[PDB]
Amino acid sequence: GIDYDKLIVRFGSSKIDKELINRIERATGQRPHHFLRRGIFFSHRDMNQVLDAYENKKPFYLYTGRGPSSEAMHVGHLIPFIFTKWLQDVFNVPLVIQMTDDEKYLWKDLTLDQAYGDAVENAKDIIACGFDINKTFIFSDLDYMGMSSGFYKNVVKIQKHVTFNQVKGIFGFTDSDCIGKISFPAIQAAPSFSNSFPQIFRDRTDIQCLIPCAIDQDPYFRMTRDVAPRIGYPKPALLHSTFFPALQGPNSSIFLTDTAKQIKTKVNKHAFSGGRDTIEEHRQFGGNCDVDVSFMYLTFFLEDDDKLEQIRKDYTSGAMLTGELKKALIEVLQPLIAEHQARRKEVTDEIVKEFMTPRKLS
Amino acid sequence: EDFVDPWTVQTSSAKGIDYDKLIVRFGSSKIDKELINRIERATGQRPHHFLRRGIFFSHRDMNQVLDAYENKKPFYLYTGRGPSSEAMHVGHLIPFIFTKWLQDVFNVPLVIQMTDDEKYLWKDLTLDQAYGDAVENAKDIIACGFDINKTFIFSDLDYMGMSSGFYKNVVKIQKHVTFNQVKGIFGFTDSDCIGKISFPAIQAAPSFSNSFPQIFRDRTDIQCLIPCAIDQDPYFRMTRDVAPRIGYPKPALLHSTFFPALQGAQTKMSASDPNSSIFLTDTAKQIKTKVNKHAFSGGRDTIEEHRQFGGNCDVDVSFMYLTFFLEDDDKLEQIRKDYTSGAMLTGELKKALIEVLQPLIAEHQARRKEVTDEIVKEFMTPRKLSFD
Ligand SMILES: Nc1ncnc2c1ncn2[C@@H]1O[C@H](COP(=O)(O)OC(=O)[C@@H](N)Cc2c[nH]c3ccccc23)[C@@H](O)[C@H]1O
Repeated sequence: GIDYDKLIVRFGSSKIDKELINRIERATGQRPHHFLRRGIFFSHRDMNQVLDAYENKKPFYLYTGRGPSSEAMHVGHLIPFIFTKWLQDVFNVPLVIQMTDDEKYLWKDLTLDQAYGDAVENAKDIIACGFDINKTFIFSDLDYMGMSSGFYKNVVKIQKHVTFNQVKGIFGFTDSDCIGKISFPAIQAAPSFSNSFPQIFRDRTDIQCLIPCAIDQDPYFRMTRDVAPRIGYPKPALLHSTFFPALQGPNSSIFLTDTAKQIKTKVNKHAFSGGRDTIEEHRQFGGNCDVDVSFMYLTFFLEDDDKLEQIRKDYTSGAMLTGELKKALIEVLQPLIAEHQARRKEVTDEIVKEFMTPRKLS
Repeated sequence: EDFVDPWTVQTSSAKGIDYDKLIVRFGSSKIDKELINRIERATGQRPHHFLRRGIFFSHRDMNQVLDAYENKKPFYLYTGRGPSSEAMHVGHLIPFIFTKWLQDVFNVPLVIQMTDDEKYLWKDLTLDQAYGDAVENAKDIIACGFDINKTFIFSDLDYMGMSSGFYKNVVKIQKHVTFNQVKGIFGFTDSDCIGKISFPAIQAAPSFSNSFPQIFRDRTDIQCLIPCAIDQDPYFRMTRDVAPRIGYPKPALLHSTFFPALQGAQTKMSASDPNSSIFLTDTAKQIKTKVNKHAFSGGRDTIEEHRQFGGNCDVDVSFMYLTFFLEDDDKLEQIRKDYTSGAMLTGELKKALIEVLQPLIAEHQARRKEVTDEIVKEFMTPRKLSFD
């Protein structure tokens, strides 16, 4: 029992209600994604503003990012992108994806070239998620900073309105930290304003931003929202989601690089079970879907609501065993991961380059 | 002890800051005769008076610059200025005159940084206001006669967004300097904006050749020489320790003393002060007026006294100004000896100075008028220079 209602108030966000979900549905003319109608993406901030702009034929855009990783990207990392891809499709709005290679360089043991390299590679995985090349700008901080007539200006503006004491509290920086880490929050914030991308929005500063993110990141995004009116820009809207369960609750998680046999082995051997120790005692008391990692993953990926609920009931009653549940998950992940690998393999250096080239979108 | 940093120059001494002593504190090298000669031979020209008179008395690795030069290996100059709305006085000319001379005798490329972003961060203006001041000051800079074909003047706000190498070097430098370190060097506090805290990386960046691909392609081995009053040393003592950590050569330095304030050599000429400066905008009348009515005097209070005791050149601002702008050495020594003897009276010894400063300020004001927008724009345009 995690409890997210104690978080909506802890941060001051606005819990998304069955009422808000309906306006989205009416505005998009499509059934709400399962993350919504399942509470994956529960809370938000200013979502109604976005709809106001949209319904009244006024465009808005999406912003999300990732810290280029030299390591593997697991299924958990897909949640944000899947939702953003959906938002992008149903609203048909531009999307900018920031690869914070400068950030990784500042925090990890990498040369500037290696950081950039990890960014271009992670870019393939992101493109693999299926984003439309005609309305998605994926950019490396290291590359785009030197080719934007608006980005650095916004960074300087933000840097002037944020003090060390403020970032010390929000991010825990110390006196021993390099000056690059200390001013980085401005780089991460700048993408929230439309005129940071002249090639896409030009001089416009009204096209509001929408940022899908994790609930426990709301404090960080508060900095950006607080600086917005201070420098004359609309605050970016937010859509919060729950956390992704850890495997145990190496084999730390299921990476998008694992094979069918690897997935199978990870689940059946490491997926934390909320079921009983013996098959006799399990049918006796049932399983706990609340803490059963295997079922939790199903809530994220299994798209059939009925098929999902049926599993919850059976596992809870004790009818379905753990190994059987694990088989239900493995049969959903293998094709998930499999398809990702296929799409990624078809992403050429040409395609990557086009996604990462500042240009007019549609 | 004296106090000099990128923002303030204070001393309880009339004879000004104690150089040869600041050389130790800052840990630098004295420019000796041997070096002066080496520069004469390498350039086939007479050493500028700043060197001849000890105006530029300190250096860092000038010998490495010469080693390279004498071996057909290029090098470039870098200096800059924080744009202002009304500033830009005579004292400012010192590093720009010397830089211009270095550019002409060595015939090397030069980049000049206008820190409009620094001003935007430390002042209370808008981006457009900061950039505006950058352009205006560019006119004054160009007026010193820098060769358009070998000089790149750039606004940080503008160049940062159009350089495939500037920002990457900012980031590199940023990783190798701690808040703690910038606290000790520049005295920043936890209350300052993050922009101020990381700014030192932006001023260090021009010290490296690949920050300017349009000029040096992708070469990282082009030695850099930074002529600057010694008040800009902090930025570069920091930059020098960082250089090898990011695989670049350390920038060389040539330190100039401070142009005394009208009221006295206790501070450097500062536009931030009421009437301690002779601005490059002052009319011929304002110049003589400020010299007579404000230029501190080292000559006895009265003529009788002056005749018997003489005058102190070490503290007379008028004479100090002459060591900077009176080109003729013998004439300078004659004025020195006569003022020291009493033969010459404080009585418009200032006249001599006024005869020097008036044409000086006038020549600049004139050349400044010739600065067209097509001109400023060409200077501030990233482009290949007259080299390879
Ligand atoms: N009273 C004085 N007497 C003699 N020289 C003086 C006096 N006051 C100023 N200077 C010199 O003038 C140059 C510009 O000063 P700034 O304060 O604009 O300079 C600034 O505020 C820097 N952030 C701009 C900068 C960027 N890169 C550089 C590289 C070298 C030197 C300067 C820069 C400087 O060379 C300075 O030493």
